[PDB]
Amino acid sequence: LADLFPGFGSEWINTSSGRIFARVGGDGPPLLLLHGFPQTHVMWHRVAPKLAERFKVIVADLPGYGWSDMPESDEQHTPYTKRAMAKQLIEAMEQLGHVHFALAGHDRGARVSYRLALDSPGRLSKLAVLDILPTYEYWQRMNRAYALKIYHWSFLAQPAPLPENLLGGDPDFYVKAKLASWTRAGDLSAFDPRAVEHYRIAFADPMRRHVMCEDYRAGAYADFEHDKIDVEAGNKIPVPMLALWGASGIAQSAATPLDVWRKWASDVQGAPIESGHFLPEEAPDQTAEALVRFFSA
Amino acid sequence: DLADLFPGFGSEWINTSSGRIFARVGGDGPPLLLLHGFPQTHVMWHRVAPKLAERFKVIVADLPGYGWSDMPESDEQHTPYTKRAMAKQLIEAMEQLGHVHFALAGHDRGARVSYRLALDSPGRLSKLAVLDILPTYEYWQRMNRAYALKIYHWSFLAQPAPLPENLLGGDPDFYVKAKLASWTRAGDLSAFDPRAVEHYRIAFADPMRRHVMCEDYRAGAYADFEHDKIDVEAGNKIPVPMLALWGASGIAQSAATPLDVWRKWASDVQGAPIESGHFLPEEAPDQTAEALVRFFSA
Ligand SMILES: [Ca+2]
Repeated sequence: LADLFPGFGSEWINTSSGRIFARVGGDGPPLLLLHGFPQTHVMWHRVAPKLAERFKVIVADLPGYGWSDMPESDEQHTPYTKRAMAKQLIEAMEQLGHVHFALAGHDRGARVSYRLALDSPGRLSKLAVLDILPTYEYWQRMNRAYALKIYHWSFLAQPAPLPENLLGGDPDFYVKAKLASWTRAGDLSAFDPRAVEHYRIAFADPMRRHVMCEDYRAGAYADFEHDKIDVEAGNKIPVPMLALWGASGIAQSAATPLDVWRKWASDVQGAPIESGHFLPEEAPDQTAEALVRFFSA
Repeated sequence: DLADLFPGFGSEWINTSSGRIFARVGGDGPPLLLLHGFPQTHVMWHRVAPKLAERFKVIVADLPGYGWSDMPESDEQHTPYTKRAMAKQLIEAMEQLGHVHFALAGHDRGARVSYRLALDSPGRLSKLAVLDILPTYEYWQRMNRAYALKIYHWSFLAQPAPLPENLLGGDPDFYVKAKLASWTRAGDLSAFDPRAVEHYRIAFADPMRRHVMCEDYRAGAYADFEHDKIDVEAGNKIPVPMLALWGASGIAQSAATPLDVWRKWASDVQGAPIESGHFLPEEAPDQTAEALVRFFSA
């Protein structure tokens, strides 16, 4: 497995819920980058060096993902709720002395991120979310067209071991299908093959796949419930936030992303990028520049 | 190895322009076509077909592409697995038997064939029974978080090939037993005859059978939806007397009544809950049989 962050350190951050793996590089204000599904921290390998010019970049595997420990889940998928993940990552950042930091998340990590910003906004200077809407919004908009486009939201949320048993027949196919289908090009050409190897190898572990399902089960239940309470109480993210989304990505398919986020965030700017879902690998320069600009403000 | 679950029924291979329909046929009297759904075969009727054969010529057919029926080759629009095309094929199959006016009961996918047949060709039907469904249009219009989770397979199996095919191949035995068990009231396989499960298991073991089922669900997401949509917008209603049976623990039920939904689609519809999960004819064979013979004799 290639090192795609030459010059970055490697940290195993112990937390009460298990170790967080993270590549660490650069200097300046702390910036935490959170990947999503079905990826690992290495998805930032094209934009993290550019950010590392200006920030201490911390590129963490989510709890349960990549090389991070996998907290044992429970009946309510608690450790893989974005609330628990946010808590664990806050803990991890505290081990490094970062009690106030900037945060950019993509996909699942973007969901940890806005949930972190709702639960503990004092921890965040600025927040960027990449190609998501709040979990609540996906579910609330889940009509026929959207059920087809993000079927995996309901499929992977099916009770164990149904998704796990189907994914275990040919894990490589599924991780590759999900990577391909949500690029602008519809293939694996936007990805560095050494990165795909990271994704493929992470997905080959049956425990890692279970965790991903647990994350999706949390996404269907507790994460939705947590979001529901906030949107029905009018709790908005008070942290300055950037919402970046792909013109060909998931977030824009069932809503205008900046309109949705303005319901969720008191101070949100948005920009589309010509890209599928995987902004940091499909459009690395345009993404890194959007992030450098936002976080330098 | 595969039990004969219809003692006294013969076996017909009915030729159509689109391939052979397999059927068990038994009884005498007015013709009654029984249509199974997913992921079963005609043998799902094995507990109620003998009851019905008392008063009817009961034709228990595998849907096109299911069980032992031939699998017409699909196309880009999944046309042979649209309910319209399946209904046309079964209308032709019934014509081969000299049945141009018949009673029809369908469950699950077969119930979708059945109301689409009733919409397209109402003159072919004396009466229609649909077990544990709402029209495809209604499932998709009610698509929300809760329903998306419960009938996830409607969007999963409609994914472009070969995505569901490949995943189904990951553990087909588990998948078919899971689908069977998860939609029963008990939550396990105890309601099913083990010889029936082996039929469903063995049908599900063929990758081409599984592909056809995905084509069926792809049609269910696209063409089938569009065909239903047209009838909704045109105010077309099913004019055949209709019986809607649903499981109290079934898919069709939710918060609003299935019968209230079917009244938007049919002019003359009666409806009963049956203490059952999805698989009324196996979980509740006597109550299902009784409701069907009483409705179909009129
Ligand atoms: Ca297995």
